[PDB]
Formats: sequence, structure tokens, C-alpha cells
Amino acid sequence: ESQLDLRVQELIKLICNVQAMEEMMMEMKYNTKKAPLGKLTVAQIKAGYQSLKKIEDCIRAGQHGRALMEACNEFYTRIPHDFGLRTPPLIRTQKELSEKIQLLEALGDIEIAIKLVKSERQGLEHPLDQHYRNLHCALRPLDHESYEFKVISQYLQSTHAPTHSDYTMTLLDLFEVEKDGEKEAFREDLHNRMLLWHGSRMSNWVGILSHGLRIAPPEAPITGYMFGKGIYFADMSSKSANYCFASRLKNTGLLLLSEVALGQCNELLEANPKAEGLLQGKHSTKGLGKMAPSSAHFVTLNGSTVPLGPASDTGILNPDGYTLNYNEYIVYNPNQVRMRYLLKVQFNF
Ligand SMILES: CCc1cn(Cc2ccc(F)c(C(=O)N3CCN(CC)[C@H](CCO)C3)c2)c(=O)[nH]c1=O
Repeated sequence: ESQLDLRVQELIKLICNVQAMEEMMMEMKYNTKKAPLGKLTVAQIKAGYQSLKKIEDCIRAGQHGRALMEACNEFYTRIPHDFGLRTPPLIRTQKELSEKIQLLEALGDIEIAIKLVKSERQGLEHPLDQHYRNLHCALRPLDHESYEFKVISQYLQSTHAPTHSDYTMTLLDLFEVEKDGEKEAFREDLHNRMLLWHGSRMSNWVGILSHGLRIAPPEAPITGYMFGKGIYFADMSSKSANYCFASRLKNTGLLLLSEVALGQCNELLEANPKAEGLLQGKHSTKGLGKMAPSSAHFVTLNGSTVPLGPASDTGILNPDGYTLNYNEYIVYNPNQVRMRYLLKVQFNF
């Protein structure tokens, strides 16, 4: 006897699909049989991070021989992969390391989803109502003719980046987000409050909606995070939407809009994993892109600057090396974040 609005019922059914998570983890080659997702613990995942840090130590020492082979073998033993007939590959590039961190990140958010969906049943409540209660996060659908829908649609469409031309986006539905406790934790005192994008894999939304956006743990290798262990946002919808990792066959995903208390940004042209130690008073890191929304179109929504598009050149160019195409924003404390809107997005490849 579900008491939820049907749109919220659809949302819960989408993000609590444990079998869809199983599929995604198999595409990342995690062995869903040898280590079932229902048999996932924080300790298993912590040991995996510690193995990745040992791998990082080998990479920074230029040790691509025995020491790296066994450090990788230890990671693959603690986090079982199914490579079928092939031999597990060595991890020595930053991207190869990053791919394994992303795998561990999905496991951590799936672990939260498993505890939630397997949590104590009722028989008095519809299952979706139980799962929704166990989120401790209000999800309120907004009317498609509403003003909020119009401005979010404009933000989504007007900040789609030109270099992301292989797909367009259609807003299927829109929910207001109010996670228990975030208002009382939020740094209302800080300036430069912006409504910014965050995209994530479908496996992670139960954890994100339940536990909020959070920092990478200390046991994670620092070089996996280009601007340090923070929470990353964009002002271009498509740059965040790329981190949904939607596909031709799985072209439905979610995008998150959050009020971000940026304060004073430490501006940077290129990546630095140690950027948090460079704050020294400032409250956020801004990686500078060559294209960004301009102030002329900025609007305001419940106290936050919505950086509506179109985007234009910023004259930013890094002579030292590589230049970011688009901005990214990083805060290092979740009390600078308040989740606001959840977009159900169709990817039209
Ligand atoms: C620029 C927009 C953008 C970037 N990136 C990539 C990225 C890179 C490094 C990062 F540290 C994080 C990040 O924020 N993390 C790390 C993982 N998790 C650790 C517990 C958390 C997840 C939220 O709880 C916090 C994200 C996305 O994935 N989506 C996006 O929209």
C-alpha cells in the first residue's frame, strides 16, 4: 500500500535496483560471485584502499617490476576481479589507479544501499516506502510547468558544453532534495554560494542521498584526486553528466544540483593533489577552465547564484602545460554543501 507519489516510487525503484548495481560492477570486472554485494563490508573496502596506496608507492618510486606485480596481486586478492582467462593487468598510470578508486567508490556506496534495502522489513509499510524512509532525505517532485522546472531546464540545456556533442540531455523529472541535517550543518556565513552540478554513477545515489556528498577516506591514495580529497562540482551540466557514465543501452541517469558555499576560491590552472594544503585561509579550490558561464546571465534561486549559460571564453590559458576546458570547484568539508535538486535525465546519444 505505497503512500508515495508515483514519481518518487519510480525514483526509489531506479536507485535501489541492486541487480543493476551487480551488472555495473561486472562491467568494472568485480567478481559479484566470489564476493557478493550482499557480502560487502567497510573492512573489505578499506583493505582495498590500503592496497591501492601500496600501488601508489610503487608508482612514485618508479618500481614497475616485482614490487608492483605483488602489490597489484594483493589488491586483486582483497577485491576479487573476474578477468576470465586473461592475467590481471598491472596498475601504473594515474588513470589506471583512478579506475580502481572509482571501483572502490561504487562498492562503498553499494554497501550502503545493501544495508538499506536489506534493512528490517515491516509488512505494514510498502517496501519502497521503507527504503524512502531509510534514506532520511526528502524527495519532492516538482510540476513540469513550475518555475523551478523552467530555470533548471534552462541551466541544464544552456550549460551543455560544446565539446560534449555526442549526446544531448532531456529532463524527464525533477525533485526537490532536503537531506536531514544538512541545513543545520551548512556554512551559511560563507560568501560565493553557487548552485553547482555533481554527476555520479547510478550505483551511488542511495549512498549520496542517504550519507550526503563526502570526502575520500584517509587510506585512499592522494594522487587519485587531482585537486585533493574534496567534493567536486562543475558549472557546466555536461561536464558533470559525463561522470554519470551513461551508455547507449543505459541512457537514463541522475544529476545533482547543490548549493555550494565556496567562500574565497584558491584559483589553480592545473591539477595538484596537494591543493588542500594550499588553501591557508581560503575555503575552496577552483580549477580554471577556458570556457565558463558569464556573470551577465547569472540568476538567483533560494539564495544561490545559478550560473546560467551560455558559456563564453575566459582568456584562461596555461603556459606551464595542460589547460582545463571547463571549471571545476572543490570543497573539502561537506558542511559547505546543501543538496537541492535531483534531475532524472535521458541521454540522447
Ligand atoms: C567536476 C564535476 C564532477 C567530477 N567528478 C569526478 C571526481 C573527481 C575527484 C573527486 F574527489 C570527486 C568527488 O567529489 N568525490 C570522490 C569520490 N567520493 C569519495 C567519498 C565522493 C563522491 C561524492 O560523495 C567525493 C569527484 C564526478 O564524479 N562528478 C562530477 O560532477
